[PDB]
Amino acid sequence: TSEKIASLRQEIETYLNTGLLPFWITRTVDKENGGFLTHFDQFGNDSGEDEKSLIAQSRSVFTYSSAHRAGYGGGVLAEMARHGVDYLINNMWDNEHGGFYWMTNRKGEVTIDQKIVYGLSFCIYSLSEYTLATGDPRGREYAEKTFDLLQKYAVDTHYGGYFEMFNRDWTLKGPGAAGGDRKTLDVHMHLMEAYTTLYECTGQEIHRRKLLETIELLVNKVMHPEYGTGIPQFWADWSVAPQIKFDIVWGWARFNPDGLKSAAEDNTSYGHNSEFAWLLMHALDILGLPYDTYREQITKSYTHAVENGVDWEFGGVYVEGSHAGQVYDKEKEFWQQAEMLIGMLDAYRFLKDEKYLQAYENIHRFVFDKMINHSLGEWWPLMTREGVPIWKHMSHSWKINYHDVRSMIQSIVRLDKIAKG
Amino acid sequence: TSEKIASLRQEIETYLNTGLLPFWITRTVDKENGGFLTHFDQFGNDSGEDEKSLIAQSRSVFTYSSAHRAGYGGGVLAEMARHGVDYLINNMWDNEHGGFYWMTNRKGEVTIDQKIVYGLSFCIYSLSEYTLATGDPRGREYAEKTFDLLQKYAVDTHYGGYFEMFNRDWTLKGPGAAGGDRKTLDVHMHLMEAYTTLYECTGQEIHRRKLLETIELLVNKVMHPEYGTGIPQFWADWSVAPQIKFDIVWGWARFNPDGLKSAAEDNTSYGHNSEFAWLLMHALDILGLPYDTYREQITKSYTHAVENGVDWEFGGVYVEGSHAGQVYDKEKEFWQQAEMLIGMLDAYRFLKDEKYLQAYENIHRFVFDKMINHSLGEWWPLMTREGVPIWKHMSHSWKINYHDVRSMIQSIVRLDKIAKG
Repeated sequence: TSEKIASLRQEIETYLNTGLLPFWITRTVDKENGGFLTHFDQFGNDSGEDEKSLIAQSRSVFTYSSAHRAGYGGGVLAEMARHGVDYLINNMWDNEHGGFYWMTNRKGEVTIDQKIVYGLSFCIYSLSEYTLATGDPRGREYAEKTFDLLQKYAVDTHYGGYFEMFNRDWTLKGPGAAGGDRKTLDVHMHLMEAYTTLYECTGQEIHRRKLLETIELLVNKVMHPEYGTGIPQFWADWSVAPQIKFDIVWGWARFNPDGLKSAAEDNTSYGHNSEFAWLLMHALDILGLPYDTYREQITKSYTHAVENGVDWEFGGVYVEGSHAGQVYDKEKEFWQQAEMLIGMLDAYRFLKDEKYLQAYENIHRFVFDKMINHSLGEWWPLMTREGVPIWKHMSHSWKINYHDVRSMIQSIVRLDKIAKG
Repeated sequence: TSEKIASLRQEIETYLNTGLLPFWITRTVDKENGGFLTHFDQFGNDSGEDEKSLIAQSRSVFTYSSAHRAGYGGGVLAEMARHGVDYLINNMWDNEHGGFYWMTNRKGEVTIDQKIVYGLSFCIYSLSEYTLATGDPRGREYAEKTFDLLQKYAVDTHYGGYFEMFNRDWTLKGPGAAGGDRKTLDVHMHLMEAYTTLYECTGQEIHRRKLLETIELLVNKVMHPEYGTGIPQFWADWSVAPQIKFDIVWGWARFNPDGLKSAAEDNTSYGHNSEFAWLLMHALDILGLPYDTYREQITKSYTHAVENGVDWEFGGVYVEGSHAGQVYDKEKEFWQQAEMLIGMLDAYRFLKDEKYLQAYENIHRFVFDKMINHSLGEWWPLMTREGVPIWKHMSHSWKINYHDVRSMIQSIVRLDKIAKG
């Protein structure tokens, strides 16, 4: 109903303005050292890590630029984004070999100087969003320099797609855990995300062309050829690879001891698949193309997520399960909820099945009633199936506010579209 | 016999020193306008075209650099190459969008400003050879800038390989004759050639890696999957395309009315296949890899050329025939003779079958006894099967001295290797 949509939008709007963005505005700007502080424990206090990761600094720039463009943050988020871009360029850009370094410490010195394409994707995404939001040409300038370096050093001109981890001087890292011989869903999906906003910023043919090529790589090489669900790791020739941990990480490794089939490799992420589908619909909007350009793929992603991933009884989306439809891990992790909020709305917009609005409300109620720590405003990172926190730090080097602010803004927008349709 | 090899080498050496290089040294340097004059009729006189093509200027730089490095030209060819590089940079480089323009007129003004990857390959090849021969860092500087632009604008990150023709501002040209929707043997084989010498010059990992990727594209996508012989044109997805003429040309179009099966599209070039195989062996030498890294491919290329392409009765190599082994066109064109001289020697070195030395001597006798215009020192461009000139201009915008000087130098070297083995 229109009354229900209005209640849902108001719930998001009040929370975003009074809870989520103030958590960050009051804590994150480091005026002494530059850049952003993002290590906050279950009480919102500094947990002390001596880290300013490329991921945390670029995701922060993305959040503050995008929220400013959308009219949130009381006008102050543009200058917060500019503070972040100053840190990226002055502390994290390699003035000899080009590209952004993986890690600095809190004082701004480089501590991991490798060139990691997952981080460089977020640099392209955040810096393009930053120029779109502020008009400062530095964002586009360094996003384009980073794009150009990926084409030079990372694109595989034989098999297509990207190699993903390099030493500082752009030589390819070693095999296996060193990261130089796999191609992954994590990198290729986020390059589609980044290239969409790069093309939105520049309007240049090359960015349109290579955004479309990245979409084709995902659809034709990364998604399961029968089920359409994301497969995580490939060898260079796009045969499926055994899943491994890399030396370079950007998340905490969780093992759920009660998860099923822990040695199976047919596992796929409902959250990642929803994220891919709604980001693909956003790319198609930016490209001026209809969603049914990729009807079969979008339908497979969303159908699989709603049929298997949604916990109708307790609320929220499970972590992972098989391509063929068995759930493996029913813990409740934060970013997958965020990406299913946006994805279930876009599934309803395109596919028009009421199950997607039922799924949206299920996930929305889980997020507001269980996952948000309303005392502080941030989201618990990991919970039991029934919604009891397992891990309680509010944020760290890899959990900032990229998924949650974007899901609040993009959900309130899509709910408005649905009400108006 | 050793006596025979010594006679063959002496014949080449005397001709190269006293006939071929003086033809060019006495005619080509344009001191008034810069760059090189290359339009000479059947009497060695200026035929008047108001053209300085990227192909003619870069191939000239390659010839004079490579011949100087080999100890030919009486010391004067390094400065001739430098004169050419001055013209390439000062008249043919696009200081706004980057890359070298396709065509200038004789006064040095740009008349076709498109960015054509076939020409840009010869820029990478010639400029890398120029730094190797002279130590002037400008060659490597602009070869690397051109490499970097090809990766940014031309590489297809989905299907692999390169799109091949662009407007001045690097937007992709239109479909069909405009050149923006085919991938070709001509471009991809010459990129392997150029990247070999780029990697010889720089020693950088990225150039090694992408040279190897280009070799793999050729072997896995461009050569016939059964016969190993080059297929000329593909769509972007590497399905075979109907052969078409492009608006942008770099040769004169010849029709042999007595050629067989003129509408067949299973035609392949013995000269191109020999050129590919010996350039691949040269790449493997530069890479420090054994020839049997690609034994099957090299054997198919050379076996097909000697079994079908060599005119045992009259001498020389035919123009083209089918992958499966029927000869279509028995005219005698100049560059295929040059590339079979080098290729038949390397076929003997690797495969050790005496038929390849018999083929070498057949082609060598044809070149010296029929094709060289000894009055002037250059090669007739096109002859009847029996060795009577059909076209008699000595040189033009597309026929300079790239194939013939290289075949003389590289043949006298390989004959020495064979004698010493």
